[PDB]
This record gives sequence, C-alpha cells and structure tokens, in this order.
Amino acid sequence: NVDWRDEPEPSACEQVSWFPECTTEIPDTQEMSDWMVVGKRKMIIEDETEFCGEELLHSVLQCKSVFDVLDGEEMRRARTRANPYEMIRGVFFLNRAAMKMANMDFVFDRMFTNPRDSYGKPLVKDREAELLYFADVCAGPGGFSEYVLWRKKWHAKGFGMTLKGPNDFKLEDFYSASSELFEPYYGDITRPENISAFRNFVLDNTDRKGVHFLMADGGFSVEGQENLQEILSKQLLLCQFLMALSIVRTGGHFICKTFDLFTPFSVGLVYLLYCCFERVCLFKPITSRPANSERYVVCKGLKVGIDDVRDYLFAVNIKLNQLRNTDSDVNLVVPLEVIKGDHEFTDYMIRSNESHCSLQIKALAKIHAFVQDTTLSEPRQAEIRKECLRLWGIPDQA
Repeated sequence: NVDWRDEPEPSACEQVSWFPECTTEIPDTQEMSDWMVVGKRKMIIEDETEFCGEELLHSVLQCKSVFDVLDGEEMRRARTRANPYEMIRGVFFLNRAAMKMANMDFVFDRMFTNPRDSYGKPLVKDREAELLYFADVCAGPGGFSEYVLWRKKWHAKGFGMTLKGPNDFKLEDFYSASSELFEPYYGDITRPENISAFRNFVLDNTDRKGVHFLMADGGFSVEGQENLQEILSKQLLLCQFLMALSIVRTGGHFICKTFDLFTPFSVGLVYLLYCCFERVCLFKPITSRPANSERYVVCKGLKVGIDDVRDYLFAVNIKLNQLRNTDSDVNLVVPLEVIKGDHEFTDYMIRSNESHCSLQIKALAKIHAFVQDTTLSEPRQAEIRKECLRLWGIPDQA
C-alpha cells in the first residue's frame, strides 16, 4: 500500500534543514540537578511516539520487519539496483566513510576542512603552517580521517580513539600511516578514566584549546533488530556527545553518526547539543543508504560556557555504568516538559523523525519491487556519480 514511484528525481543537490537558533541560556548545574531520571530498562520501540506519529512509526516498523524476512544476498542485489546513489558509494577512497565525509564537508560549506572565525575568515591557511586539528572516534578510526588528510595533507593533525580493539585503526592510506599526521591513542569509551585520558591527550596536543572538529560514530549495528539500535547504542551516543563537549574548541564543530531518534533520551541528548552549539541539524547524506536509519547530528560552532553540560553528561555516563546489567536504566536526560516547552525545537524534531520514516518506507517498498522485478533499473546511477564527484571536488578515479 505504498507509492514509491511518487518520489522526487534523484539529484546530487541536497537541502539542509537546521534546527532554529537556540535563544535559551546554556543550562547550569543547579538547573540540571533533577534532569536525569532513572527508571525500568525498556526496549519497546513501538510506543516511542513523543516525537513521531504513532501510526507512521508502526508503518515503518512493519515495513522493516517484512523486509528483514527477505534473504540477504537477494535483497542486497535489489538494493544495489534500486539506490540511485549506489555508484558514488565505492569510488576513489579506500574507505566508504571517507566519501561520506567528502559529501558532508561539501554540504556544510567546508566548515570541517576549512573552519572559519567569527568574521568568516579561514582559521587555517597553508602558508601560516598552522594545523587543522581533528579527532576521529569510531570502531575503525581512519575512514573519516582518510578524507580529511587527503584534503588537507600535512596541514592537518588528527587524533584517533578506537571503539573496538587497540589495533583496529585504518592506517593504510599514504597519509593516515604517518604518525605525524594521525596519532592513534593507545579501548572502552564508557570508562570515565578513558574519556579523561583521551581528553587530556588531545588538550596537551592542541595547546589546551581542543580540536577544530570531532568526527564520531555514535551507533553500532546489530543483526535482527534495526529498531532497537537506537536503544542499544544510547550510552555510546551519550559518550560521543560527552566527548564533543570535552575536546572540541570554542567555535569548533561536531559530526556524529546515529540511528533513530524516537526516544526522549536521544532527543534530550540532541536538545543539549542544541543548547551548546550555534547551529545544529539532523541530516542524512545521499551517500548513506536510503533504506536504513543512519543519519548525522551536525553541530556548528561550540559556544563558550558549556562545562556544566559536559560535567552533567559525565555524571550520567557514570550512572549508566552503575545501572549496566540490571533492570534499571537512565530513561531521560532532559525532562519532556523542557524539550516540549521549546516549540520550535520540538516541531523540528517531529518533522525530522517523520520525514525520515516517510522516506524510509518508500525506499523499502522500492527495494521490494526491485526484488520482484529484476528488470527494474535506476538508469541515472552513472550520471549521478559523475555529478557528485564534480560537485564535491573528488577525482573520477581510484
């Protein structure tokens, strides 16, 4: 009962929708002192409708479950044929995540590779021999980094922290290999002492300022429960937000991969970033698969005076470690009354969640149709690859 053919022409052109400007004051310790609420540990996605229509949520949940019955190889072939952006995904870089950063660096006015001061002037010229400093926190640190170092070469310096094991870095490209351009820190991001350690390492190597921007992956995949990833990844997402506030310099930026944002815990986390940055937006680039839940929290311009929020999240993480492996969990980090009190923030959140669900439903329907009719094709895949490379300034090579 879905019409996937009523969809706009696939394009290299992408539109960004930002949250409205926050005009409320950064919360302080006393204001947040009753904000963390502990409750029963819950994994029921179907009734997380504070920021999404119930009917729409159930529809998307329904499509995903039907779609998951499907055999993997068959569905993967169809999804390759159905995705208009399939052909950009693999090109040029050694790591697919590098093309995602390429995509998003372009979309956000090079704010990552060419950050600006308040007068709009470049902070980092090649001449000045001053470095672009960045951090990459993920299961295999190097993919996001591969793009940055390709673009800025020796004018950049990156710090890596791995989410998996000590040697799970991606130091294979000609630049990530040089410890002068990229320094892995020698693996549990949930341990407070590891957070502090990495924070100090980064502060000591950036003149106590912090990095110009942090690139993070705040979610992990699980087979057989796409719906549940938002909940399973909640502590990782908090720790990445906490890392942003710990190592990004004033006026700096933050980009974080996440999944669905239906839960008040997730939305509370976003609300906090929205309080701490000049501009925040939720964005799904064309280089991420249209049928999945992946999106990016993109934060522009860390404000002054965020230490209370940083300290607050640090306390929440400790509480999460305490509640781990018990029937209790932290269910809120900001009260609903506060989040819903900000009407413009809430309107954006609902519009973002619902738009994502509506598009995801169509993308899943399309794949199903491509499974049933293997002659269906997406003819402009090649033209779109070409236009994207040109637009984003990426060589048409390997």
